[PDB]
Amino acid sequence: LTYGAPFNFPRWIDEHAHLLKPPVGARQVWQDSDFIVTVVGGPNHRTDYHDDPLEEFFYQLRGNAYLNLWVDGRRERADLKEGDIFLLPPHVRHSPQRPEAGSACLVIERQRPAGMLDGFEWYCDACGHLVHRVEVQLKSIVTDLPPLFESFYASEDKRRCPHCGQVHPG
Amino acid sequence: LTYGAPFNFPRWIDEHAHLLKPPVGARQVWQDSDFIVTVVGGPNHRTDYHDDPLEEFFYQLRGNAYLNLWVDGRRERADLKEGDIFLLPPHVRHSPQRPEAGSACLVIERQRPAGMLDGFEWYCDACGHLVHRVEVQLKSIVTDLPPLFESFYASEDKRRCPHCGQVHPG
Ligand SMILES: Nc1c(C(=O)O)ccc(Cl)c1O
Ligand SMILES: Nc1c(C(=O)O)ccc(Cl)c1O
Ligand SMILES: [Fe+2]
Ligand SMILES: [Fe+2]
Ligand SMILES: [Fe+2]
Ligand SMILES: [Fe+2]
Repeated sequence: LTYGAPFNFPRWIDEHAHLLKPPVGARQVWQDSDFIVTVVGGPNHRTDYHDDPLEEFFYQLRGNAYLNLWVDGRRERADLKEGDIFLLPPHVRHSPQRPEAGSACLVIERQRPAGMLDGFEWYCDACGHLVHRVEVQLKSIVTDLPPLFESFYASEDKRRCPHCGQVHPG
Repeated sequence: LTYGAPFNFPRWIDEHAHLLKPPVGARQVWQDSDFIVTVVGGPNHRTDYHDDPLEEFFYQLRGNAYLNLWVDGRRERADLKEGDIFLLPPHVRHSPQRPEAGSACLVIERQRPAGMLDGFEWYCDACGHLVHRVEVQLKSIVTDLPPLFESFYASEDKRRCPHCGQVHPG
């Protein structure tokens, strides 16, 4: 049993509540597994969209959240009300908004193999064009993402929309 | 959204309770997805052991169950008490026992790629030797498993232990 014995999930979540809020936001349950199993808390809003080459499973255990999506070339929104489950197909662009403190969402993903890249994207509030995209070989979510977001926020040119000139707020 | 919108999980389980009991036992949530997401009810006991080449995720939503394992060359048991989660590493032999009516376990697995086979095994109650093993390219759990189990139960030679001569009960 390389990942240990069964354990009570509500108590695990209770015990890690202080990581389930800014600034950490989320905590991985088991390390170095093929299934990446995370609990995500809140509050947290964000402007980036995720392009995951594989499926994502959501089970909104506590509180309510929602996903900003690009569904059919249009800005759409999928609500994760408390008790909801959801399977997200590969490559659907999604931007999770988690407004509530104390919320908890079970999120299950797959380790990406070598050369299968994730994308992180920003779109213009005024004209809906892609403003900036970066692709990454994601090895640890908490380690390799913050500097990416930061370099976007720090660069006016990276936030400048190539279509209408509006500088994304970051 | 090829797999539909988010939906309430407790209500889904309630609605499918009549499939969550003999003879069906279990119901897949979404079809033709990479993540195979199933809810398993009860009662059900069984004698076969599963050799899954990939990881298995368990979240025991309702009631209690347990897994007979072969952990370190010894018969062992992992309890799934109500509220427990658990990640099973690849190739750990497991035989789920689900004694309680009305229980519900969320089980998440991966679609096996071509040429990655599952194994189903029986061991002798008297000497612990492998009695019989079959490997299968598992494409649909409910379709390709019952005839396998049945052909084991129907054959005295298949149930005859090659080490001590005892005929497995089936
Ligand atoms: N969808 C998420 C979320 C989320 O939904 O907020 C947090 C962390 C990770 Cl790794 C995700 O894939
Ligand atoms: N572990 C299981 C179970 C179980 O735990 O009873 C039922 C169906 C499937 Cl497809 C599984 O992988
Ligand atoms: Fe994601
Ligand atoms: Fe623009
Ligand atoms: Fe299994
Ligand atoms: Fe034997």
